[PDB]
Amino acid sequence: MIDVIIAGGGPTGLMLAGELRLHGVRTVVLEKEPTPNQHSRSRGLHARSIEVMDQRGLLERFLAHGEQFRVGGFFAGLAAEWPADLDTAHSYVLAIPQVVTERLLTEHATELGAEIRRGCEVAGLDQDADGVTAELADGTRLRARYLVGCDGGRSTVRRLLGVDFPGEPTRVETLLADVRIDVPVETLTAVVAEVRKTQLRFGAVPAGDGFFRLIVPAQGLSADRAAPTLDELKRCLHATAGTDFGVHSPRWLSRFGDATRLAERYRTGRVLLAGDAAHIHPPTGGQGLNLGIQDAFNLGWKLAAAIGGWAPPDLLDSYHDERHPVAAEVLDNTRAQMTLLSLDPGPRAVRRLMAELVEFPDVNRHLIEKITAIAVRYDLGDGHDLVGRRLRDIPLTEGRLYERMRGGRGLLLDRTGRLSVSGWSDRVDHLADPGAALDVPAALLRPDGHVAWVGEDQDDLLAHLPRWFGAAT
Amino acid sequence: MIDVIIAGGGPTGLMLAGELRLHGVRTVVLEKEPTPNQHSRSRGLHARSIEVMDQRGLLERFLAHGEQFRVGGFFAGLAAEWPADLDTAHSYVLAIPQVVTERLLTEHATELGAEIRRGCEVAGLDQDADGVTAELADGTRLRARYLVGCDGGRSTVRRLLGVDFPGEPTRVETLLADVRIDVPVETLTAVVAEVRKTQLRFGAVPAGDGFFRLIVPAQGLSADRAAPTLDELKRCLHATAGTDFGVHSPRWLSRFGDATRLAERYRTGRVLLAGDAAHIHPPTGGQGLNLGIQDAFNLGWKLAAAIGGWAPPDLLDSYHDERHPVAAEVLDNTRAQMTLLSLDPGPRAVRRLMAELVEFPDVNRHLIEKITAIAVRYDLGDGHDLVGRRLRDIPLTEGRLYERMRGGRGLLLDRTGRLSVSGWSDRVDHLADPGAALDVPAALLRPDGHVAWVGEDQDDLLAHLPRWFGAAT
Ligand SMILES: Cc1cc2nc3c(=O)[nH]c(=O)nc-3n(C[C@H](O)[C@H](O)[C@H](O)COP(=O)(O)OP(=O)(O)OC[C@H]3O[C@@H](n4cnc5c(N)ncnc54)[C@H](O)[C@@H]3O)c2cc1C
Ligand SMILES: Cc1cc2nc3c(=O)[nH]c(=O)nc-3n(C[C@H](O)[C@H](O)[C@H](O)COP(=O)(O)OP(=O)(O)OC[C@H]3O[C@@H](n4cnc5c(N)ncnc54)[C@H](O)[C@@H]3O)c2cc1C
Repeated sequence: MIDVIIAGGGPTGLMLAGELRLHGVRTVVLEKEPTPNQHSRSRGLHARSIEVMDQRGLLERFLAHGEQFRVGGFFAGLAAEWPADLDTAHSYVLAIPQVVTERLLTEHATELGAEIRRGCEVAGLDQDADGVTAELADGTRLRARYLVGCDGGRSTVRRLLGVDFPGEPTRVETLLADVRIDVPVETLTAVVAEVRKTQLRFGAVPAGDGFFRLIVPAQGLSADRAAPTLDELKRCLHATAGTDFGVHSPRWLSRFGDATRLAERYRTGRVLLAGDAAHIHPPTGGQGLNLGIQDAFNLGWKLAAAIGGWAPPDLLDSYHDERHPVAAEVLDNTRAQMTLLSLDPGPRAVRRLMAELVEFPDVNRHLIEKITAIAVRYDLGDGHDLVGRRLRDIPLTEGRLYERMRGGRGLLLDRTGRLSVSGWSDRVDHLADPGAALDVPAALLRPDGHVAWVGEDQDDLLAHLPRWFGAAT
Repeated sequence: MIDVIIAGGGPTGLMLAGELRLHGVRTVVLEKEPTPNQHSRSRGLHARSIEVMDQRGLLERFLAHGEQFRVGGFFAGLAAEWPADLDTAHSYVLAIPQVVTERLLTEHATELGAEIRRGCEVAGLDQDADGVTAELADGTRLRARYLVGCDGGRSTVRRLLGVDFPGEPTRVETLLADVRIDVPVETLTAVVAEVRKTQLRFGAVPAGDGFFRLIVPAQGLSADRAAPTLDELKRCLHATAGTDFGVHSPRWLSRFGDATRLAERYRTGRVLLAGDAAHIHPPTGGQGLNLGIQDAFNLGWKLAAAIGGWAPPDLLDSYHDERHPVAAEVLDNTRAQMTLLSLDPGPRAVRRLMAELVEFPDVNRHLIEKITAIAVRYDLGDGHDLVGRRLRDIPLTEGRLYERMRGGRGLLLDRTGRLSVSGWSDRVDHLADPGAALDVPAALLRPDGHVAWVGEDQDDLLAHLPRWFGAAT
């Protein structure tokens, strides 16, 4: 029997499949497209996603297919330096195309035994007290204990669940185009720099093969929401840059809005939502793909705990309680960024003020920590500021903390030489290392790296173990 | 013969008259209203204006008619603490009604020998190579060497000069009302706090005599721009608070827009502009009256230098070069503040972000230093960061720096015990005090307190003296 069906083989579903396969969960990914999408939206990973890959041993292969960058401008394009005091051991951006990211995640989920089934489109679902049935577009049916809708921003699973998707509608539309041009690159760059003095939703990135990635504001809103024709691209280029640069031969044309919507419930019985299926927003700051990977990273071990039969009764609901607010804040900061990109005189004045403010180090650090998600703090109810946050990588006596996390289990980092997780040993590893560069006596880490407890008393630790690791065995 | 005619007896003109009378300038103020306006717009003075009064010995009488406050919320109503590290010796707000401020400034200009003429409205002007003629509404004429339009935001002088007044038109209108209500004050306060959770352009301040100062957003824009009727006040109260509180018996009704305009030239021959005559903007931050007082403080000694015949040929034009950019930045930060008061979802998201940012001390200090004008730096062409800024009050061996400035002349603060201003002694005082709490060897201060030179070489000081104090005598 299949334990979990994943609808959608994007980065969220692929990352989710990897996290489930770490614990033996029989996992089938139903991906509707017959062949992988060759068009990249995302252009890299932010610090928290980079850490997550390192916690799972995948950073080396990601670094081998990407380039590290330490540049500014990630909050509404506000030029700045990279914050020199970012509280991460992975303080950089990893430039890597989403097609490459999906490739690496596909290969890792496969080698762990996840079953990827392409050309399989979920069309219906029927759940009861024991499992979920997925109905494919060809009439075939698949049965599992749980189904997770990782099927993108226009999620079939979300619609079939009737989950409300409230937020702000699209009011600003932008065009996307991979095209060839009739001007030299230096001519394109000169015009772009002139337009970007006021209109920052205009840009051009070469693809290296003679094609150019163009971003250009749309004119009004479209009724069809369909892909723009080449003619529409030329009209918007003329309106924004005064010329269409002789664009021709598009190999990709697209239109995206700035709508911000959030699923009201991440869980409906035995069906859950993750990634763009649970939340949509503009790509300001490059947060969507990171937000989806970290949804799967939060959900994986919890869902595996359910399949394993040791999950506490509130564990699975903690996926919603923790990730729904994180997405709500992402949506809010993209609405703020979009306003800072507005041409209206009011927002322009606020933008100039933000330019003054980001010159202060604690502002620049605060904005980047927001964009890169390294400052996310779940409300776990404890007074300690570290509890609820992810623990950064730290040097041990030999090696580093993240090298001990590749199994996806719990981890008690103990410097007292006195604590014990006896009774939860199959679920929580005991890292007794007084030489660990951490200024707490001990820290209990969930399998997602988030701190669940800090202290030095054994009896205090024993009372905090059952919430995230169930009953002692 | 009259040296200077001042059109308008508001705080700008009254402050200007005081600065001119310090140097014997025969000064006539032509104020159109027969009796002083008893309605206050401003509710106090910010730090730079407070310092300016202390430099002229007027702070004691201002403090005796006002109350000192150290509270937050001066930038777009963003709640915060008063910055604990504000770089002023006068780190507070002086709560004092504008009617009281105008009263104190009227009495001080009079006791210095300025001639205030009420019921005198400037209707025309005619200038030539030798002077200016003011034509009053009753056909009488007055002749002087210079005329300064300090006649408010709808300046007659500005219009007659044909000076362009570019900027942003009014797009947001707000109502003002001194009225009585039919509800207890605690009922008014409860409703106000509920509305101010989203609409921050709504407020109520008691007047102490049973009347209440109401601020309420208007509905759209008015064609007449005339004063709102009581009916219009009730409609806007219902729309914004759901009730009109039983408002009745208005003793003041007003409407103001958010237009931001700036005179293209502060000087036209022998006619200059100052205060609201040179710039209009919303009252966000309470900056207008301070901006006007500091216009007069910049212009006074320069205009007196012209009348005295020792002004360098570029001195009078430096009034525009220094004050026009200062006003432009005030206008810009009020457009930013208005956006932060917008109800639209975009600006609301940016406001929440600003609320996060102002918790950082250097942000809170930066915004308040902007509002209170203590960080204004004129571009005097020198590399030293202090040059162009006003020097804060500092302790001397005995007393403080500002006590030596009441004559409105130049001041060389010398700690080397070696420098000399011989040749400019009638215009620049020599404060030789090695015990002065200032970490420069010496600083040359203009009569407005702004630093013109810093160093220790006598020959370097002699080359900088003529620019602001003319030829040696
Ligand atoms: C222009 C642009 C630029 C962006 N730039 C960045 C960036 O720089 N950084 C960043 O982090 N993010 C960025 N994003 C966002 C990022 O691309 C998305 O958030 C990311 O793809 C989300 O992954 P996902 O797996 O949730 O969903 P998706 O990638 O949408 O994939 C879901 C999968 O479900 C499949 N599917 C759909 N329906 C069904 C069905 N019924 N049955 C089975 N399978 C189905 C789809 O074929 C697809 O493969 C950008 C987005 C855009 C539009
Ligand atoms: C609601 C509101 C709240 C405000 N709150 C604050 C605040 O908290 N802090 C702050 O600093 N500022 C505030 N301001 C702004 C401040 O009130 C003005 O900037 C200030 O009055 C400017 O002074 P002024 O002397 O230039 O001009 P004004 O005060 O306008 O006075 C000019 C004078 O010229 C006279 N006059 C006009 N035409 C003629 C003519 N033809 N001949 C002769 N005389 C003439 C007028 O009668 C008047 O007395 C506020 C403004 C408003 C509307």
